[PDB]
Amino acid sequence: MKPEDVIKEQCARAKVVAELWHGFTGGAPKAALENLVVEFNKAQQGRCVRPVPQGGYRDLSTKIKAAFAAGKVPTMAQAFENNIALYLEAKALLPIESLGVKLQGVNLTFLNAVRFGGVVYGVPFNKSIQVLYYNKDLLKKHGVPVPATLEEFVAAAKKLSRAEGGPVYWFQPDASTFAYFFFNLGGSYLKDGKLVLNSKEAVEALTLLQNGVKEGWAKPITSGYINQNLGSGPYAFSVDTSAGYTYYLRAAKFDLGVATLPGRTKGQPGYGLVAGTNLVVFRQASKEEQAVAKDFLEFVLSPRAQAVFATATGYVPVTEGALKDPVYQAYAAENPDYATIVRQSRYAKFEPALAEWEQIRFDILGQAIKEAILNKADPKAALDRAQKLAEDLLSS
Ligand SMILES: Nc1nc2c(ncn2[C@@H]2O[C@H](COP(=O)(O)O[C@H]3[C@@H](O)[C@H](n4ccc(=O)[nH]c4=O)O[C@@H]3CO)[C@H]3CC(O)(O)C[C@H]32)c(=O)[nH]1
Repeated sequence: MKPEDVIKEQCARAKVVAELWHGFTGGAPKAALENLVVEFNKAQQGRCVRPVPQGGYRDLSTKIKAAFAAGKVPTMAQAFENNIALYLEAKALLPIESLGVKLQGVNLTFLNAVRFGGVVYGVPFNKSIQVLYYNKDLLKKHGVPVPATLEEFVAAAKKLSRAEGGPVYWFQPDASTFAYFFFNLGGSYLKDGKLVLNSKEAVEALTLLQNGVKEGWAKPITSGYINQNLGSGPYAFSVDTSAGYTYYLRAAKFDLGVATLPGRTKGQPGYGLVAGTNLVVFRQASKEEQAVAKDFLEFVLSPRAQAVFATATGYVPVTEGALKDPVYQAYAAENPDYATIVRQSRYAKFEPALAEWEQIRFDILGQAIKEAILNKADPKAALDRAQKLAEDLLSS
């Protein structure tokens, strides 16, 4: 018997049911959200949340878009800062504090990202940071220290690739990976409020990956997640969401390591991209459903839910109080990778929160990167196209 079966029974016996639409397809992410919900529904009396999966995050935003045209929205859903911008244009979201959820203790990084015109419209739930995943066995084999700087990372990738007869830095040719190299070469997406995809730090960032592929140290992964490709040739490293931690752990036939990101200098770990989502509450929800929502968002923000959620998944705890929880502390004492993910969460950067950003990162920026990496398009001309499409989409 599965936790979504318990939930189906729990809700059928309930006077009020709050739907939560999500983008967890399977794995520990889906199981930790379901378990959370089971625990919550137990302490209720004919109150409940029903998690409704919708596919991936892009399937979710599309089905929420349609949910609006159709007249029927859930109580709650997962949303990136930029999906929040979109829903705010149609006035669809309740301010979280008017519900009376106490947000003191919530990481200010996470809280600032969900705050529009001084007003919070999301609760940070499943917040991820990019880490350096690596092959402990392979680095030990060649007396290669864990790279601390961009410089050391390129030199180490070249040294292990040469030794093993194939490219050891594995990456997806996507906006998220490009974000790592863009940010840690001084790059920023807004210039005096104008979204810029073709700045010289963009060109340098795409060039680096393209030169990496050409020189035989970087491996573009074109089918599935990196952790779904492990075991086909030598793997030394990947820059990837802390939310992949259980999938890497399940897949790796080598000793898995997690480290902070290489940065420009040893003075600081490089910035990681923040991903995963915030929970929003829809205005269309009834008073009753909104009360379940408030109660559920306080449970989710409770140190124990946050400790269990984050240790079951590798997502970053969103509250100071999660780190003082004994369950957190017990997992951290037997597993240093948790403190490494938290340490990396301090050097965090965000993508723009423009309504059009979901579309831009996938269909325009993502495609420019794929042109460059897979079809050997000039980085500058690839991104210059992107800049033009982005501008056309926005003008619209
Ligand atoms: N819709 C929409 N999506 C966005 C936006 N900005 C970024 N992203 C996506 O967020 C993923 C990161 O969010 P995160 O919670 O850190 O990680 C995800 C999964 O990545 C990860 N996972 C799942 C299965 C697996 O085998 N391995 C694994 O690592 O587990 C989590 C739950 O699915 C990127 C990756 C992507 O899925 O290709 C698309 C990217 C946006 O604005 N909108």
